Amino acid sequence: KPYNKIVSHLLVAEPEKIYAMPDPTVPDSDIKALTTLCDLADRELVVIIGWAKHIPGFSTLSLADQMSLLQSAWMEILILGVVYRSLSFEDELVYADDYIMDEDQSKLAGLLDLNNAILQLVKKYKSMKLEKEEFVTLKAIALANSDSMHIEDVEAVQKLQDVLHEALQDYEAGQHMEDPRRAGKMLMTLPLLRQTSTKAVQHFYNIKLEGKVPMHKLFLEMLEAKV
Amino acid sequence: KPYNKIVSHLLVAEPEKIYAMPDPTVPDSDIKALTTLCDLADRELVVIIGWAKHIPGFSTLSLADQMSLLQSAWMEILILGVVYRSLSFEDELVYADDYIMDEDQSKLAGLLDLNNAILQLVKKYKSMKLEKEEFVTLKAIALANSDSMHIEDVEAVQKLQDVLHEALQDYEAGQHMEDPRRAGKMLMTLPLLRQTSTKAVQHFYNIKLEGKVPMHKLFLEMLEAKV
Ligand SMILES: CC(C)(c1ccc(O)cc1)c1ccc(O)cc1
Ligand SMILES: CC(C)(c1ccc(O)cc1)c1ccc(O)cc1
Repeated sequence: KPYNKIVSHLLVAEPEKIYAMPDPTVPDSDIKALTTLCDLADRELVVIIGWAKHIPGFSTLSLADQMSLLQSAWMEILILGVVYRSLSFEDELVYADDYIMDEDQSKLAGLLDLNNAILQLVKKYKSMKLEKEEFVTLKAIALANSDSMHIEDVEAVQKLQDVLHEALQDYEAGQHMEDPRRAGKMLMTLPLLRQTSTKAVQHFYNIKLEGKVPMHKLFLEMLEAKV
Repeated sequence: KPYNKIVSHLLVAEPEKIYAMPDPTVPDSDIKALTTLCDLADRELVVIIGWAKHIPGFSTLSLADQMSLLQSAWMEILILGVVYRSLSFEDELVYADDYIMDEDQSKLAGLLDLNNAILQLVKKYKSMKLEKEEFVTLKAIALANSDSMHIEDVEAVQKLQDVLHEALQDYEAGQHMEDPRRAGKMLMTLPLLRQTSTKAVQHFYNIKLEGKVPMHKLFLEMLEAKV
């Protein structure tokens, strides 16, 4: 009852912080903000792919299934990260230590409604006192449970889901005896994450079509996935 | 260990079957199909409002909170119903006993992608052997967990969520000892339901804007909710 090994493992597999590095020579605009954010996402996607390899059983899936899970889950993983980084803040989203968006900035970027939904995720997790252990486990569950239409080995993916769910259940049983239903409460946060991700993918797909915001190869690869 | 009372109660509160009654004098078209479906939804929404009153604690919320939960959850409740009605069928959606859509009909109605996602929900629940007891409990959880941005009494809504989650957990502990993680598996089906609902609301909102498909008052009320 030092806690669950999978949880411990995900904690040490957690990537280091990444800076956004908005270009200080460029005038502030919606284009600058969206460019900065998509550039940051592209770099994060590299680290997310590397991170996934540490999840027990993930690297044993076919390359096609690994890619399918990542192409369905990437936005949820990105959003859960900004959510977690923002828990100790008030009405602000910490995309990076050097890129914190308040309401005015979100409006300027055309992201008021989307960032408000992300702040809704933040609000609920603040009330629940979301722990880092729970965050990393939920990121892994979101990956495994992402509902790609293209899975080859359905049973192996369900097995991965079960392994990660078990880890969450075991963690909560040991760490949160005061609330025997806390694991389920955690799982019940996933629908809002999925809802927000679905809308964010459509939003940025539309930005891609408009062609005014430069996007890098990996971000585009994820955005152009069939979902 | 005759099972959970809330589950038993939801089972007897289950509304009776409703027929679609497509107009046999009208030529088949996309407009006919969509008209028929939205008409059916309108009638179902009446029965769903009545049904919600049977859920322990729901009628004790403010009228505003009851409406907020229903306006966020209605599409999920409707979709979970067609999903459940379709479990014993193959690649067909049983909107009603007299309205069963196959792939060609979905294409004709402009609903291929949406109905395919609903069939994805069906596929997963068939594999899990979803029971009526679990269906009705999930409908109630979807209502309570619908993530409206407009809730007045956040704590009372979280209490309702907990009561219903407890019922699911208790049901599974008694009925499914072979799988100590089945309740969580059930909760993990909710993200796809939310994803599909989010897309369906947008789809039918766009049909509303186009103005070619007649819609009744209650369906419109739900569709025009701020979400
Ligand atoms: C994908 C997006 C550019 C992003 C970038 C980086 C990040 O850490 C999280 C999310 C994003 C999505 C939704 C949103 O409202 C703002 C930004
Ligand atoms: C809301 C909709 C008209 C409906 C009507 C009735 C129903 O039982 C379930 C869903 C609907 C949603 C999504 C969809 O693909 C088809 C029909």
